[PDB]
Parts: sequence; C-alpha cells; structure tokens
Amino acid sequence: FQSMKWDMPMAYAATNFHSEHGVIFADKVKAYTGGKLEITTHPGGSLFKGGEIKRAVQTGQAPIGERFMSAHANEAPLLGWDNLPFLATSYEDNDKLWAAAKDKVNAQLADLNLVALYTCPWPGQGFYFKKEVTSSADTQGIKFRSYNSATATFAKELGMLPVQVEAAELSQALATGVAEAFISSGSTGYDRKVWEHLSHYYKVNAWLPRNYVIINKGIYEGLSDDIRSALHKAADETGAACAAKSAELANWYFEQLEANGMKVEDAGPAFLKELKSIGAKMQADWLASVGADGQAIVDAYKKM
Ligand SMILES: O=C1CC[C@@H](C(=O)O)N1
Ligand SMILES: [Cl-]
Repeated sequence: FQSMKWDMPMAYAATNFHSEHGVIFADKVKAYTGGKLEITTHPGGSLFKGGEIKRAVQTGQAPIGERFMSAHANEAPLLGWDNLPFLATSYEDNDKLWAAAKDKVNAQLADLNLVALYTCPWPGQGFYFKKEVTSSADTQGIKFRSYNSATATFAKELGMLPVQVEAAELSQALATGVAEAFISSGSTGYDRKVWEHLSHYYKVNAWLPRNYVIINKGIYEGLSDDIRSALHKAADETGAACAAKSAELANWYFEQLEANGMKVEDAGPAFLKELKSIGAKMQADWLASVGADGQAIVDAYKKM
C-alpha cells in the first residue's frame, strides 16, 4: 500500500489540547484519505522549535505545521488581529472576529506562501506574577516573558522588561530568573507547572489568540483533489473539536492552578482600568499599522 508520509511540527506540550488535536487531525486525514496520507505530529518543538515552524512550512522543509501566527505580526501586522485587547473576550466573540478577519488573513497568508487549514483559540489571556499586583506601580522593572510583539508591547507599557521565550522553554526561563511575569492562558501555566516559580494569576481574558495549522501553498496547490478535500474535511472537524475542548478546559486550568497553591483572581479595578487604557492604545496602533483593512475588520465584527 502506497502512502505519503508528512511530519507536522507543533510547539506546545504533547498533552496540551492543541497538540492532542493535531493527532486527531492526523487520524481524520488518514481515515478520509483511505490511508494515502499519514501525518505524524512532533509537538513540544521537538522537530522544529516554535520560532522555526513558519519558515519550515514556507520553504517546504516541513509540508504542514502549527504556528501561533501572531508571533509573526512584525512581518505581517494583519496577523495581530487576535491580540487586540478587550475587543473579543469570549469564544463566541472571537469566532465573530475571525469571521471578520478571515478573508484578509487568508490573502496575507497566501502572500507568505501559506494556507491555513484550521485555526483554534487559546483561552483568555491574563497575567502571571511572583507577587501581588494592584497597579503599574507594582510592575515597574519586572522581567517579563513575552510570546509575541503584542505581549512585549503590553509589558513595556506596564514598565516591565520583556524578552520572548517559546512555551517549550518557559519552565527553564522561570527557573533561571529570565522572567518573573508573563501573559498567557491558564492552559500554559498548567502545562508548564508555573506554580513552581510564580504565585499569582490575574484572570483578565483580554483576548483569545489563535494557533493556525498551515500548509505550504505550493504543496497545497499540487495535491490531488481528493487528498486536498480530505485535509479540509479533517481540518473543519478538528477546528470545531479543538475550540470546544479549549473552552471546556479554560476554567478547569484555573482550578488546577489554585490546587497547586496559586492565587487566581480577577484584576483589581485600578489595575483593570490601566490594562483597558493600554489596550485601547494598542488597538489604535494596530489600526494605524494596517490602515483601512483594519477599520473594515473591526467594523464587520461590530455588526455581527
Ligand atoms: O495561551 C497561550 C497563548 C500562547 C501560549 C503561550 O503562552 O506561549 N499560551
Ligand atoms: Cl480533564
């Protein structure tokens, strides 16, 4: 029996729900192609690290992969749509925002030699610290782990000192004092056992950024018709299942952080007001960088 074999690099822990859904996707592709396409995922950055996956897929070093594409918004600012703070703070609203951004993002991805087969939101983003934080007076000079330009910008507005670290390297960065604070979901704090190093999480749910499963555009264009439709069928089903799993686990992760000794609370009123002011500035900066396209996306979203 003849079959194509593809390696699919992914950046997050093997037991993170995104990675598990990569395997679900591969199983569906194998079934729906009658065995003709067998995908093996490589989670945890074990084949290509997170910072390498986009280029690997663009050049065909890997045919398919998963990447958190807002970590490439410096090259393509439209990819920052999913880090606009306080714009879409629920799963339902994030789906509407993706619906408003999809055509423009698909066009931008094509210009980068990529096709996104499915995407999936992480849970809402909040702040991890090693101490109580009630205002930006408490955050001045704290070393911070960013995961993209938007989180680095947010950190700088709070007077923190950001450096980018991929999730697979986050535990060691915390253990060695590279950072004492970061923005992420409850999911990544759990997967990286961050209670070993930090004490507080503030549940802001400021945005729901997405992973994307991307395929090399030349490979996609050259696939047999049946293989291509099977990939899309598998992708649609996986994207639905992954987003359901993400939402089902969101609050469970918080309970796990608490069970391991962390203080998990909403941001205080003074702190939240600062975060919302910074978020408005970041949304204005994004709109200036993307221009009319950004105005169109936000308007289309608000009409839904
Ligand atoms: O919730 C999230 C967003 C990206 C990823 C991270 O911290 O790297 N976890
Ligand atoms: Cl569970």
